[PDB]
Amino acid sequence: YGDITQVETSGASSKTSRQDKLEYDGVRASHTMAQTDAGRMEKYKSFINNVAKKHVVDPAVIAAIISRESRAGNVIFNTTPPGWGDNYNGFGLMQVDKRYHEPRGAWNSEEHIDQATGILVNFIQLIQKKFPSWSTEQQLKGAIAAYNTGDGRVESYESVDSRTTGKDYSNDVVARAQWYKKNGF
Repeated sequence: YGDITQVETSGASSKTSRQDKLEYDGVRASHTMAQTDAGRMEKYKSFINNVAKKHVVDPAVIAAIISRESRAGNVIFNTTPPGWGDNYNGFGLMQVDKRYHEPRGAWNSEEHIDQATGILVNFIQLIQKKFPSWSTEQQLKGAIAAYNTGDGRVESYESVDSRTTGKDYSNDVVARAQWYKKNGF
């Protein structure tokens, strides 16, 4: 579905980077946030690899979404019931939005990861349809934006993140994925 190492990215916005108490922004900040979450990410290795196998999606991209959405469970583990964000609209490691699908599995489960990754594959399919002449890597970035904001609010490649949370959702997730790809977890 597109080589993650070839997607262009400006990383995290200043807003997103400040929330992590970082003095810098951009791709360096995305690398730091991915790194911070890498130890927790190890817990989900078997699930991430299985799901990546089934869907033909780079595990680094799954790990990047898990890091962006819940910091590998660190910001969601202690809700009642556990696993919720936004507040009580997003569920699980990858924050499946309950308004659009029934959230399946335990919050930290393989079935949850499988659903959330299938949802992303849905968006790849829709972005491929909407922008058939975009490059395969451009399509992948648009799909990641649409996971956050809906394909209805991905309007151009240059403004792909303009209507996302932090105005940097796909740029940040992409740079985190490039970090996990290079470094592993």
